Amino acid sequence: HHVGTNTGGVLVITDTIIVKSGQTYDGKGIKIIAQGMGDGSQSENQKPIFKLEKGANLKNVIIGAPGCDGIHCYGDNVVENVVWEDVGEDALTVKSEGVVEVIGGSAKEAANAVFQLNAPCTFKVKNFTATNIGKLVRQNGNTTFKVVIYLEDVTLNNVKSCVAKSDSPVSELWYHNLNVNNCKTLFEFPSQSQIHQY
Ligand SMILES: O=C(O)[C@H]1O[C@H](O[C@@H]2[C@H](O)[C@@H](O)[C@@H](O[C@@H]3[C@H](O)[C@@H](O)[C@@H](O)O[C@@H]3C(=O)O)O[C@@H]2C(=O)O)[C@H](O)[C@@H](O)[C@H]1O
Ligand SMILES: [Ca+2]
Ligand SMILES: [Ca+2]
Ligand SMILES: [Ca+2]
Ligand SMILES: [Ca+2]
Ligand SMILES: [Cl-]
Repeated sequence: HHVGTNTGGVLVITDTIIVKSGQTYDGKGIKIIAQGMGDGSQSENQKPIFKLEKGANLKNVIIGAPGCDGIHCYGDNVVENVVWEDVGEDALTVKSEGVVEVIGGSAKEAANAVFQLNAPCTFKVKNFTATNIGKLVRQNGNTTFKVVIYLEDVTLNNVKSCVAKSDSPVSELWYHNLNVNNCKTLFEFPSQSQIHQY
């Protein structure tokens, strides 16, 4: 394990970091603390720590409290080795269509959702651990567009509500090596047949 060269530094930001199409923000292990951008509560008016334009990537950051509105993904994004020490309103939101992959990293202390899917997308969570969360994934309530969610090598502990929840009959969730401890219910979808193993 080559810990990153920014390990032990703390970057204090006062505005959202915008990552551009085709760019990769590599924190090299930096911890980020956002100020004036939200308190990490459930209020819906906080700023994202990062905005990933379509085709932007992010890797190797620690997001400290306050988690604000987390990471906003506009599609075709890879988010690797991101650690949310204390999820804010939500950890990451898919805002526009495309494939979004969360690979590695972890999240803790999500009062409500970790991942919030507000546009049709393919959403994959791989090699990920989350602890003390309300939900891992929420498709925006009362929407009926299609998401396809993959949970692969995912370990969850203390899930207050459910692993994932969608109000869309056409959405699907697929899982493979999913470990869940202390969870109220696994899936809240219109029908359980929308959930598959692979
Ligand atoms: O992108 C966002 O942050 C998103 O947040 C709100 O919606 C989510 C969710 O999509 C809604 O279904 C709703 O969730 C329900 C409750 O209001 C919530 O407190 C918790 O109990 O879960 C419920 C559920 O899953 O059905 O509200 C969510 C939230 O409060 O984060 C916005 O309504 C939405 O417009 C958007 O900003
Ligand atoms: Ca919420
Ligand atoms: Ca919300
Ligand atoms: Ca949010
Ligand atoms: Ca929190
Ligand atoms: Cl919840």
